[PDB]
Amino acid sequence: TGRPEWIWLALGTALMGLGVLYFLVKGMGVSDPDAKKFYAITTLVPAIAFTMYLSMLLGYGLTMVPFGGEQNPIYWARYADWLFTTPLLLLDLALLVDADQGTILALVGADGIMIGTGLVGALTKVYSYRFVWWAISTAAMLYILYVLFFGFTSKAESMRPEVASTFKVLRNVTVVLWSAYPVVWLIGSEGAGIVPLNIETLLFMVLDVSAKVGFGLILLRSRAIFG
Ligand SMILES: *C/C=C(C)/C=C/C=C(C)/C=C/C1=C(C)CCCC1(C)C
Repeated sequence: TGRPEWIWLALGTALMGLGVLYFLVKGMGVSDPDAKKFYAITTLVPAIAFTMYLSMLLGYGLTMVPFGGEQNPIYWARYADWLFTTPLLLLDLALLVDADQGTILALVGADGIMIGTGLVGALTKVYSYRFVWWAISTAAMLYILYVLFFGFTSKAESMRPEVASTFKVLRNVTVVLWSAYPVVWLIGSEGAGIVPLNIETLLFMVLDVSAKVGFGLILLRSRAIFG
């Protein structure tokens, strides 16, 4: 079949793969419980991305959706990855700053909406309605970034500077990477079809790997994960 984007699915599989192992090993050597908590979460994130990147490399998670007069290539496995990976990341951020149960619930729920409306949008046949769904998903994302920026940051000020520091970095990395997803989606295959599938896959692996292995590297080398 050899699709053009495959080289990127292969690089993503590999990066996600190397990251899950390194974290796994690091985490089972650690004895501190809290740190163990953070390790178990952060290692799972790329582990899942790894399976999905593998599937897509092997020909799964792809479907052709009709809209705009075309049979467009829609990688739906991505939402199968992000449905569980994005909330887990919010959780790491939530545990880092002592977020309350209610804040976490609303965050994940928001996240659930964002990924669901996003997939629904990527599956929609009427071109215009694709952007309606995309719109809701993005609005849901903004709520999440808001809580993380205004909420969390504020509560991270009750922690040690080392903890608030690790968090700001993590929060900052998240805000920049997440912000880029709706835009890639809008000018890509699910959207205006301006950017070709291959460049889009590369944009997505870069963000994905940056947001999971990048985020993890920073979180796990920090002494903030300890109780
Ligand atoms: C490891 C993957 C991560 C951290 C993925 C984050 C993904 C997003 C913030 C995705 C957002 C989307 C929208 C705001 C609307 C359109 C569809 C999505 C799912 C691409």
